[PDB]
Amino acid sequence: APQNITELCSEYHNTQIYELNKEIKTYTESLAGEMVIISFANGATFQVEQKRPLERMKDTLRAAYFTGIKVSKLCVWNNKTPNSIAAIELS
Amino acid sequence: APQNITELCSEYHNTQIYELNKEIKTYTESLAGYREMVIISFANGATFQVEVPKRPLERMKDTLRAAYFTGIKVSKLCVWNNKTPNSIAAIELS
Amino acid sequence: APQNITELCSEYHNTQIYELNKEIKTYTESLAEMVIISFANGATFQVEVPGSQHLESQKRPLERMKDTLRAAYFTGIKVSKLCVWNNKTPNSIAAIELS
Amino acid sequence: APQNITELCSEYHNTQIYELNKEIKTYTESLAGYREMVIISFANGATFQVEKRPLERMKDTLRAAYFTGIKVSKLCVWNNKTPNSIAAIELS
Amino acid sequence: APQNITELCSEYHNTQIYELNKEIKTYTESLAGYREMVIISFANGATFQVEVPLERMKDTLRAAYFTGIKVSKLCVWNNKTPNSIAAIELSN
Repeated sequence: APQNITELCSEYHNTQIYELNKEIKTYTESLAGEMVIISFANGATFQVEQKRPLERMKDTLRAAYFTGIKVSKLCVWNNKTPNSIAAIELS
Repeated sequence: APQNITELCSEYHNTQIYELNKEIKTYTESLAGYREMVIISFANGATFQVEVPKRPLERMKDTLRAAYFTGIKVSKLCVWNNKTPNSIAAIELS
Repeated sequence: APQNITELCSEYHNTQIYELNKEIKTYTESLAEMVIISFANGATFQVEVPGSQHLESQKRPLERMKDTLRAAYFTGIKVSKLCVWNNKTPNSIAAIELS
Repeated sequence: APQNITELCSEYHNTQIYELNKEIKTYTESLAGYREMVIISFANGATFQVEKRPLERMKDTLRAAYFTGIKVSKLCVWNNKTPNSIAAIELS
Repeated sequence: APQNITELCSEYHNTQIYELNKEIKTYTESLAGYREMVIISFANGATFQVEVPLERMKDTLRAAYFTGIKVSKLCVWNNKTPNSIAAIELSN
C-alpha cells in the first residue's frame, strides 16, 4: 500500500502535488445543499472534493486553520476550480 | 465554483456580506426539538444564527462554537436578510 | 425570532434564567446518558433526556449540548447564563449562554 | 434525579465509588470490533475500562482527560469485572 | 479482560508491539471510496496505517499529531505494509 502522499497522489487521475509548508491563511465554509475553501498567503486556493471521508477531511482542514499547524503538501485534482483536495500531508 | 465568500454570496437569493473582522462576544445555544438553535452576537450588537431560511448545518454550528471558544476573528459572514437574527449562509475566517 | 437567551427562555414552559458568570467546577458523566454540572456556589444542573419537555428535548441536540458543556468544563470558560427548566431536580438545561 | 456521582452510583447493583484525584497516566484503545477496549491506568496501578453513544461519549471524555492532564476526581465502577468497568466519572 | 496493551495485543493474530515513545512526525490523510486512508510516520521512518470506518482510531492518531503527544506503543499487524494498527498506548 502507498506509504506517503507522493505515492498516493500517483494513484489518482488528473492530480498533482502542491508543496506549501505553510499554515492556512483563510478558511471559508458555505452551505451547498457544505463547501470548504482554504487559501494560503501566496494565494494558492483549494476546495474540498464520499460522505464520511469528506467530513473527516473537512474537520482536518478546519482544525489546521484554528491551530495554525503547517500544511506540508496537498494532492489535488487540477481539472477543478478551485483545485479539489484528494489528500493532505501535515508535517 | 467561486473561490471566495463574496462571489459565493452572490449565488444565493436575498443574501448580503457583513464584514466584521472581530471575535464573537456571545455564543448562545438552545434546545429546539429536532435541532439546537445557535445565536452569535458581536460587540456592536450584530446578531446572527444558524438556521435555513442537515449535516452541513451542524458543521456551521461547530465552526461558530469553536470560533467563540478560541477567540478567533470572524472576517466575513454571508447572511440571508430574513429574520433577525439573520441566518448564516457562509463564513470566512482570516 | 428571539435574539438572546432571555428572549428564548420565555418561549419555553416552566423555565427560568440562572445568572452565573462562572466556570464549571464539577463535571459528572454517567453511562448507567446523564451529564451533571456544578459550580462553586453549589448550583447544580443536569442535561435533559431525549423526548422530554413536550419533545423540546431530543437526542441529537442533547448530544451537541453535552459536547458544549464538556468543552466548557475542560477549557475553564465562563458560563454567563443558563435557561433552565424548574420542573426537574436538579433543574435541567434548556439553553446556554457563553460570554 | 441524582445530584452527584455518589447518589447515582448508589442507584446500581454491584457498583462502587473509587476516589482518585489524579490525572490519567496511561490511555490504551483498540479498534472497533468485538475486541474493542478503552483502558485507563493511574500512577498507583489502578486500571479501568469502558466496556452505544453513551459509551462513545465516555471514551471521548477519558481520552480528552488523558490528552489534557485533567484530574479525575471519582469513578463509579462495576467491580464484578477486571479491569473494573466505569459506570460514571467525576472531573473536578 | 486485558489490562494493558500487551494483554490486548495478544487477543489478535499475527500482531506485535512496536515501542516508540515518540511524537508523530507526519500525518497523511487521503480520499478513497467509503473511507479515508490515514498514514502516520515517525522521524525514524517507521510508517503505519489504519485499516482492517475505524473512525475512533483515526481521530486519536490525528489528535496525537496535532498536539505533539507521545505515542508509547502500537500493536500492529506487522505483516501488512505499512503495518496496520490494532491498538495504541499513550503514555508519558
